Amino acid sequence: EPPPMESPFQREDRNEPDRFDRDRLFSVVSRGVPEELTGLLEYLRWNSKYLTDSAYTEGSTGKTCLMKAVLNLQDGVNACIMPLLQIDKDSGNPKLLVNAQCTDEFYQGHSALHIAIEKRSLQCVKLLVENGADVHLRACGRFFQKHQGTCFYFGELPLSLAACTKQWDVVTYLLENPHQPASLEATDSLGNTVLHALVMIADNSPENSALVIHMYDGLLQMGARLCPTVQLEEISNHQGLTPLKLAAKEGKIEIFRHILQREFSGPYQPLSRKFTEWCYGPVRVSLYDLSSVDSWEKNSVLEIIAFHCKSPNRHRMVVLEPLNKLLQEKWDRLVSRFFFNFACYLVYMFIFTVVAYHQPSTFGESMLLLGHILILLGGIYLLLGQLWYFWRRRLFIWISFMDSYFEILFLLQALLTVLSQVLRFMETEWYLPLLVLSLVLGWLNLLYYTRGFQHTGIIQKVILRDLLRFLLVYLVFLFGFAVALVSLSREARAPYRSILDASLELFKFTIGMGELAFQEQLRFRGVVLLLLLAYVLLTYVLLLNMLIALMSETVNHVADNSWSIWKLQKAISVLEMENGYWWCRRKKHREGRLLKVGTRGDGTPDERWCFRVEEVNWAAWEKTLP
Amino acid sequence: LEEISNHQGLTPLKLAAKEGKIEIFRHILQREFSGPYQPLSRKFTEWCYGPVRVSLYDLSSVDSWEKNSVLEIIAFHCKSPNRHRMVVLEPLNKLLQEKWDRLVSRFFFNFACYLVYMFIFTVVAYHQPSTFGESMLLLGHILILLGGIYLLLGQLWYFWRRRLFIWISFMDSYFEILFLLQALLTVLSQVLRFMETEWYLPLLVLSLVLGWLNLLYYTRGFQHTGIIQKVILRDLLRFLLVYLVFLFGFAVALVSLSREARAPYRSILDASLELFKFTIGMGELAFQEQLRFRGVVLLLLLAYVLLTYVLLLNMLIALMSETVNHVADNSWSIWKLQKAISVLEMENGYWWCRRKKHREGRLLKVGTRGDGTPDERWCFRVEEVNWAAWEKTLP
Ligand SMILES: CCCCCCCCCC(=O)OC[C@H](COP(=O)([O-])OCCN)OC(=O)CCCCCCCCC
Ligand SMILES: CCCCCCCCCC(=O)OC[C@H](COP(=O)([O-])OCCN)OC(=O)CCCCCCCCC
Repeated sequence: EPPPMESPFQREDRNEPDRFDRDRLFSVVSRGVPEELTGLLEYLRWNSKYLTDSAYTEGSTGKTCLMKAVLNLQDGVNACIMPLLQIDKDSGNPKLLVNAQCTDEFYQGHSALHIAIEKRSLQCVKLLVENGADVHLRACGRFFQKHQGTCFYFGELPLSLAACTKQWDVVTYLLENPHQPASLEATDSLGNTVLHALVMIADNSPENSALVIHMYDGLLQMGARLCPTVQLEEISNHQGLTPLKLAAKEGKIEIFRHILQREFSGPYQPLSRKFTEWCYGPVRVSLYDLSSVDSWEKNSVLEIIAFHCKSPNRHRMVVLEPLNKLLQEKWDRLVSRFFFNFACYLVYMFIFTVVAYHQPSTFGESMLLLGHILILLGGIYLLLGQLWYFWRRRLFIWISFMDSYFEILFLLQALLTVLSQVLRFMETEWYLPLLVLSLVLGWLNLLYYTRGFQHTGIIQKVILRDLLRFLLVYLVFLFGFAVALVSLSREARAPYRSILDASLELFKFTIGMGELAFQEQLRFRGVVLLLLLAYVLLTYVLLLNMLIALMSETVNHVADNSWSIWKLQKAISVLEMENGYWWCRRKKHREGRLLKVGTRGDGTPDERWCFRVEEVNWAAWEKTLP
Repeated sequence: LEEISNHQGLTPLKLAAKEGKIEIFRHILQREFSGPYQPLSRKFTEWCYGPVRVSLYDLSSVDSWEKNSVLEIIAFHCKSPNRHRMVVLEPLNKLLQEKWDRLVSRFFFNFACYLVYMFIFTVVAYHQPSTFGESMLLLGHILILLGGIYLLLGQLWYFWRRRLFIWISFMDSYFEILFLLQALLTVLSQVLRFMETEWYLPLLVLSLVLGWLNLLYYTRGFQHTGIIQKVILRDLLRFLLVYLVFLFGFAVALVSLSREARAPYRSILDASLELFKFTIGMGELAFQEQLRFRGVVLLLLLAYVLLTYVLLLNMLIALMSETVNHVADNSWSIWKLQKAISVLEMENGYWWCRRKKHREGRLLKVGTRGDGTPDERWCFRVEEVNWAAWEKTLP
């Protein structure tokens, strides 16, 4: 169990001048009395000891006497801190007490500078920095990593801590101080910078959204003065994700929207990504930057949202501009291919149906033999196509089954089609069950192409989740009653002769596919009637609770995301159509036009691949009219 | 003042738990006075680091180690409908979570032993006649009888200690009655088997159905399956009385019409069974076309079908109105209560061997009491991370 950081009720673990031990020293710095610190310096020199030794620190974690004073801050100032640092200098300690860190697994790298920032004591922050505090210390402990349970991930940096805790006075002091300035490009163990740390702590709540966005813009403007040449937003972590890409993967849509469309007028203009071109009444025309957004570049935001995002807001991020117009233009260019692929699959299903319809148990046989070849070649083409898709997008289908359940069905139909034609060559009779199942699955796969139509493309998740929940209860009811009916029939000896036949008989009656046999000739026909009556009544109550649970969830949860999901379905489709087929791959066409926005910080003309978006909103226009 | 007990032996903290006054129960459970009057508080803040807040909660008269604790009163002596909300308040949420994590291995071990017992129960009943095969079958009947008595003695021990909890909370402990009934049928069937009578067979197959249906009790250990039904059962018994009047009224007339001019309708029991099977889709209706008054039978059967449809229509409407209007999400709170009742009974242990209760918390000296004695309490550390409250206090 991790020890507490500061417990006023639990003593710290312990794992000729008068004696001044750790217990006496920890008590003095806790009460903030510099008068009783006398005698510590004479003790250290007498036995050649230092304040950073293991005797003066908690053995379990490594908390020093200096951090005890910072934890016990009285109205922002501790009178014991300044004498404590002076004793360390006079004692000749090779390692500075100010830069001391813990060694515990839970608290690793935690120093006194981290505590002073969290306690919101700028006077304590200035006092430590003036004495030689390193501002580039990493708190790489389990408590400071993002995981389940008790944790606080602030970026593992003192500068990142002040930004996440909304302390602009501490951020300003650390960034520009004569003693030791803080760089905005500092990275933690995960490679996250200060801007990367903000998107991780960001939340869709309006309070946290206002905190992170205001902190994000302030650091960019301050970073433009301290480091004009360095582009802070193009820095990537160990996963290769920029702060724009990192917000897309995690799903922080509120900051993702702000970064995607931001506009700064006058000064700090090159820090903006949306530039207004012209407006005429309700019509507003803006140029959106397509840097790291367009699908032409590798690992773009459009690919991350559609194939690397697990957040439930992925269908709302494809609606924000310029992602709405960009995916619409890509769909309009590839709408002809989508129906061309639908036409080729429909012709393949037509040939598949006719051959299976007209096969025996020489022009007619020669054309039938030619038909079997086209089925086999079509099956392998669908087989190789889905394996290529499965090799590139193995993780997307595992995290999103509802978005790509047809991809598994296209493989299964392809596997059954190829293997049936192989079994046909082996002259076995088992090619027929595989042929009719691929015929059913082949025709049922035509519903995938309904997303191209706006009426048919534009609830089911709730249904499937509840069906598997109540299926387990029904199987217990199905298995329990089936065994008793067989055991009652096997003894006094047939509709109930085995568990498989009894479970099938009861299941067919439930779905209205058959009837129940009462076993009137059996001696215990009353017991069978009692068991069959119990099964029917328990099933009705079980189905009644299923309808009530489905009724309560859909009525209470009111949401209209049919349009947003449909745009996401097109987004996943158009991104895969841009890659092309497996046998031939197209060359990606870059979207946007290279326009010179202005002058960058380094003096180079700020040329970006802007994308023109035209928006007409009468509601917002009438509000701004005097 | 707060340690004074009334004639029922209940402190003001325990009395609020039994009556169900959750608002004052929450305040007494977690209160903090700074500066003066500090020893009157039960929640002491240890340290805070951003959203993380760590507090030491007093476990006096709360931990299950002491007799007649609050955890026992809420789970076994409370009739208030807020009993599923009192197990969510701290430190009762973390205390019951730590007790569940320590006893999660036993719960699945008991589930495994019951599953093996049901497997042996099924095979023996599946392979019994109307010498290694018979010797193993005879050994199987002994394990069934010993397993039945073990379940019989276990439920009687539970029924002796918690007679009042099951009377006041049937929905929370309806499986306990089913475990006895399955145990009674299992033991009595093996006894009737020794008596060489043929009535051991109806009792054997009913215990086989009830035995397999009792495996749904162990679904509370899973968070997906453990996490409405009260409203359904309340309405079904309400509309059952109206249906029985409809069932009994039409059955007598059909028999009286058939008994006079004299068979699907020969007695009230057979007529009520025939009409009930058609309602649930388990059979068909006989029109008595050979009877002279076949038109009257058609009129009576048409009236029964139409009145039943209107009766079932009102039942669906009443169920639809109550669930839609009453909007509440207590699936998580009830699941924690189901685990709370289970972990409190697992702490007692089995009937043949009872464990020694392990005291939760650590004896920490909070400060100085009013009489001068050091205020040492069995505090319990609770770590809470709430980003929503932290961002509000930020200037
Ligand atoms: C190595 C050279 C091979 C050249 C073969 C050229 C065939 C044309 C290619 C084509 O039209 O696309 C195949 C089509 C697309 O599948 P999908 O993207 O809809 O899949 C999306 C799944 N999520 O899927 C189909 O139509 C089924 C495949 C069989 C078609 C046979 C040709 C028909 C000609 C009329
Ligand atoms: C006097 C000495 C007797 C010693 C017998 C030791 C048997 C093991 C004890 C055990 O595993 O617990 C029994 C189990 C618990 O019931 P429950 O708490 O789930 O009940 C909760 C009800 N609400 O319930 C069962 O598993 C069924 C009982 C029959 C089990 C037979 C042994 C199986 C060995 C594989």
